[PDB]
Amino acid sequence: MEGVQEILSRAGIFQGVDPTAVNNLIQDMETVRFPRGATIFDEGEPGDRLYIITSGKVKLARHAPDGRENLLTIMGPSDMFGELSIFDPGPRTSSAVCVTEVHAATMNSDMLRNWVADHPAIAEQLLRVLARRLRRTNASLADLIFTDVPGRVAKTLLQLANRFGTQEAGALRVNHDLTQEEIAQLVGASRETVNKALATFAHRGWIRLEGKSVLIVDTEHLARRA
Amino acid sequence: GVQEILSRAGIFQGVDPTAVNNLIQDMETVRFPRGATIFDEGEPGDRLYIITSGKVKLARHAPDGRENLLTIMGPSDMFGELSIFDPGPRTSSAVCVTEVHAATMNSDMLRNWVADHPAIAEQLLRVLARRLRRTNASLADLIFTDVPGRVAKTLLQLANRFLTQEEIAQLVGASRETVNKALATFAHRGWIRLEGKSVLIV
Repeated sequence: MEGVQEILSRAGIFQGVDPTAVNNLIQDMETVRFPRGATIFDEGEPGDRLYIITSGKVKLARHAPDGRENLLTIMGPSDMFGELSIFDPGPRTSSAVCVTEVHAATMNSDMLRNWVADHPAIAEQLLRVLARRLRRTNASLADLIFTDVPGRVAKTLLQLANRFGTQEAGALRVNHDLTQEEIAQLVGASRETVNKALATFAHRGWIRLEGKSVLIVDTEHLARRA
Repeated sequence: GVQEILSRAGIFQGVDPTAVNNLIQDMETVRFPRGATIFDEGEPGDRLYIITSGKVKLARHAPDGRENLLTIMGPSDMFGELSIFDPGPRTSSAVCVTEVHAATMNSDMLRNWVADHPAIAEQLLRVLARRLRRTNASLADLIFTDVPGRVAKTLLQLANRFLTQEEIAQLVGASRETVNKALATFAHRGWIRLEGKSVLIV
């Protein structure tokens, strides 16, 4: 249906790819839905399925023997996950759990081989997608090593707003729905450290802290801090 | 053998060996003096380098203008590799520790290289994924593993072949007040040895 296939076409994997080929793969894709709280996969599990959300929220968490788990990200419409599986079938690098009911469409490595075979020119476009992904994954590594807590709070707030923000009267209302601990986990620091940084941010007039939402009043200043 | 050194490149792991050689013969060789910057953070980038001899440090600009060292690389290492699939501004500086010799290609060569060997396209998507696989593996550990464990990781990774005091602790991620006390404990167990910018591993 138009809107659902509109949502799908927006995914990273299709960004800057041949529009006709994108249409082609979209109609070959299988739909799935999952209920609220459903587990899609567990970290460690073998996989060969890439998911593109068309509706609802999935969280990806990282785990450990000691130092249990850590929210990695939260994802919504047009986002994809599990993409590694279809390029390098192997074990899942995270967990994926449904925060709400979720509707998605999926593919596996075969559908991908067939796809490229049909539209060879897209291999170059998909390498660009795979590299853009890399650019981002190394960045989060660098930030975690070198940026300070306030800085990474600033980053995390901006990243959530890019993905889940509402333009509101010159500001951006971010409706993440996360505990203080989860924000800490995204930032990679302690509930306490992260909460101070937030408070200093409010005190500066850059943000207003309201329930489980953040109103970013001063993007420029907050960004410069990031 | 420059070819062999070049053949040990991550970009080439598990790709058609004839497709690999065809490109090697056709890559440009380049040389830089000691100290020279190859590229600066934020300049338009479009070139992959593979080191054939010498050492290159990669770093990002820090606040207060300070220095943030991301990695040291020697023969067979490649930097700028992402600019070749996804042009645009460089995300680090690459600076020559010694005199440097290296081979290069641009995205313009890479387009022609796939169009000549469509077999590779999939092998190249696998490479990137494997690298992607590796970086998260690094991220998990970083949020989880102890600085000693991460100083042990940096030590083992650089030891492939056998940086100041405030440069190793950048690689590792935490304080030099932590990285050093991690390093001393290792030496007390008799694992490694001081000597200056030099370390001996057992």
